Amino acid sequence: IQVTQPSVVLASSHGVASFPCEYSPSHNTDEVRVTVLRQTNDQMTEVCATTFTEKNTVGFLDYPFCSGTFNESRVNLTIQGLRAVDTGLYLCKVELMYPPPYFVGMGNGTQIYVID
Ligand code: NA
Repeated sequence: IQVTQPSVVLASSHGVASFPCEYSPSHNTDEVRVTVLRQTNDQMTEVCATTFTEKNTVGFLDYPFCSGTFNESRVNLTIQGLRAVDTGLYLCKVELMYPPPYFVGMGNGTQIYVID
């Protein structure tokens, strides 16, 4: 599977950034685990993760600072609570959890600029 996302996003004055993560090939019947990772000058750290299905389309309910809805071939992500120090590259990881066989893909990352 191939994962794509926009190259850059400017966060709002309220520290909110939204962007889509798309994967392919896709079917409406897929079950997918989506993780958002952050990269700065070093390792990629996990920000939030959720699992979506055909029926379970509203994700990240257990993270106050991530939201996401699953619509066909893409997840529409929103990250909140951002501060200037949070400027960095935000990568989508998409795992196809059902049906088998398993696949995992990484997006190229969306650079999020946050100005205080
Ligand atoms: Na949330």
